[PDB]
Amino acid sequence: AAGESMAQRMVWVDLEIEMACLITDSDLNILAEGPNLIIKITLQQAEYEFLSFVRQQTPPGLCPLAGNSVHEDKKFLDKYMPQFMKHLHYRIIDVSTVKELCRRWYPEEYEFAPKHRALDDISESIKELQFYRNNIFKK
Amino acid sequence: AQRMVWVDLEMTGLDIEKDQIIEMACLITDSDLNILAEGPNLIIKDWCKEHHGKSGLTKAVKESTITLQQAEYEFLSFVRQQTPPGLCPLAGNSVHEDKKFLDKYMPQFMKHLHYRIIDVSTVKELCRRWYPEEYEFAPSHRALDDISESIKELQFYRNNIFKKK
Ligand SMILES: [Mg+2]
Ligand SMILES: [Mg+2]
Repeated sequence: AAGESMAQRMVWVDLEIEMACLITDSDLNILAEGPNLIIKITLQQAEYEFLSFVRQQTPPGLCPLAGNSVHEDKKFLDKYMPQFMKHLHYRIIDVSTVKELCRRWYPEEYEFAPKHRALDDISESIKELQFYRNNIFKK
Repeated sequence: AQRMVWVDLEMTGLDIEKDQIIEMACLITDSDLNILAEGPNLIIKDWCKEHHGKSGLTKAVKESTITLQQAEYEFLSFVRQQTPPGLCPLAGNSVHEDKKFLDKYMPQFMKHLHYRIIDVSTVKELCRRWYPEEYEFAPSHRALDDISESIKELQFYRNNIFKKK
């Protein structure tokens, strides 16, 4: 159905302050790169740039934050970039959850799984979730 | 030491600055999601008003005799008998929100737990995207009933969308 594919996009973010953001479709293909910024430009200007980017890329309130350190980053952004987070769903896609499931239920596969800039961390998180999909999810 | 600490919360709202915890339940599973021990299940002294009037929880919250300190004592005692310090994750459906409220209001309890979470809703979002057929067949706003459903939902995902050995 029209629009469903867009409603299933993911907003990958990482914070290290250095912040980056990418968009993927539901199959983890990167569709667009967003701002890659250093923050004390001001917090407000940065938020505006990320918010405009996600407004071009995901419909209001429908897409989740994604990454490895994602509930912690969401804790940060809920407070310092609330208008940005308002554009997103409240659920998250926590790759670390899948990592913990892999460790427990697929130890053999976990040994082969992938393990300092924010953009690089996003790249690794996507490759990690992809590894999980390829190797511990039903074919 | 690979056990999971399942927790579900009911609160007066999602505002971390003003709202409080009014119900809380905890279950201990092994890493294959078998329930090993049932922990305390406690009620602590416009959407929320309706949905908590229904289910009788705001009634029970007016009748309760359990303070936040007493609740945290009982939960901390339980997890100290059931899990080794620092090693096990919080698990549940709304677990990052619940962890937000527990970090603020039950800090010793959280300090007994690992920092990693097992978020069933992440798996739900993934199943929705990658296994929509199975997602359609997948699994009372009260803590104990919801955490029990959450375990059953993770189990359904494991049985139906994770690869078979
Ligand atoms: Mg829940
Ligand atoms: Mg609930």
